[PDB]
Amino acid sequence: SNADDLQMIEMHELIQEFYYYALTKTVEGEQALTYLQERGFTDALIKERGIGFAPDSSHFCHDFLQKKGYDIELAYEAGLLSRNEENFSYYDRFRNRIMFPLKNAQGRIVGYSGRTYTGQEPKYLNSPETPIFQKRKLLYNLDKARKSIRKLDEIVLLEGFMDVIKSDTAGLKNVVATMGTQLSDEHITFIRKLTSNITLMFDGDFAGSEATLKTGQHLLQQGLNVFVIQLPSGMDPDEYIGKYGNDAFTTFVKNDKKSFAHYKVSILKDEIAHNDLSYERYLKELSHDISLMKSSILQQKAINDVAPFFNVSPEQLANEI
Ligand SMILES: Nc1nc2c(ncn2[C@@H]2O[C@H](COP(=O)(O)OP(=O)(O)OP(=O)(O)O)[C@@H](O)[C@H]2O)c(=O)[nH]1
Ligand SMILES: [Mn+2]
Ligand SMILES: [Mn+2]
Ligand SMILES: [Mn+2]
Repeated sequence: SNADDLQMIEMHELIQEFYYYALTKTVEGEQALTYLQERGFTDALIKERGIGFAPDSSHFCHDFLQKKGYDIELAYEAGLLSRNEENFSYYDRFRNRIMFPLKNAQGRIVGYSGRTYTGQEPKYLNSPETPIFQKRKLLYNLDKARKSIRKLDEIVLLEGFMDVIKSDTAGLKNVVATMGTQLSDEHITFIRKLTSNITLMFDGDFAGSEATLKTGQHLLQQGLNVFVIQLPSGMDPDEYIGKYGNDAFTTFVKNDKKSFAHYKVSILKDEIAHNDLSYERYLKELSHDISLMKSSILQQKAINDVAPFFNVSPEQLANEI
């Protein structure tokens, strides 16, 4: 019910204050605080994002919510507690982790992502699916980014919410990320209402490129204008910012922004040049990709940029389309 959903949100918003105190003030939180500071988190950014620490006792959240008068079973359904199935007893889901609030599209805290700071697995532990937290719907930072997305008529999608935090602080505000999932049909429906222009800047590795191709292809087929920023090999946005600084980052993101078709063919360049079967198949694929582009201006530019990869004229490529 809506009443239950609101109670679950309250639980999240109240415990956030306790996690924040635990991180910034308590002895147990000192190592986690140092870890964040070494990753460039200022006191101000930690406060701004409401970042906290979940102690390792296994009953910190449980006892707090109990004292405040919340139903324990509801706290379990809200994803803040786990249940011992042999015992039927409850305990903290999040233990010894740095706690990043996950806000919904209206800016209410509806879940947490808890990162290890001691090399434990999983690296990140999220809230489970709950009535208020759904990974196929939530986009990290969307409530904060919405204004600039509309103003700039573009959304930028990163892999990691940490990348979003760093990018935002660096000056790139129109950024969001999923919570470790493939961009959903629901996400795309949400995004389309804000803008038709989406730029993908995933990590600079094989998995990142593969995800760029898959996600970009689907966005294109869904009728969006797709762009790609290619980070240096082995780097994600947080890592680029750390190495080159804010100004270099916001300049970089403004420089080599390629239409999806141009990015795709550049990835496939060597296979096309050596494998005649792939040559034929990718010429047809790229022809189809270009045909899907809603922008007449960018469609014509893509034709000019893609044609040389096949050693054909822009006129010949246009004919194929
Ligand atoms: N559920 C879950 N999601 C994860 C896990 N590890 C990574 N992810 C998700 O995948 C995204 C990208 O993975 P990474 O490239 O390792 O993210 P990252 O921002 O570089 O992580 P760090 O900089 O090391 O803090 C993360 O932001 C998470 O949303 C995990 O262990 N469990
Ligand atoms: Mn990766
Ligand atoms: Mn990364
Ligand atoms: Mn990273």
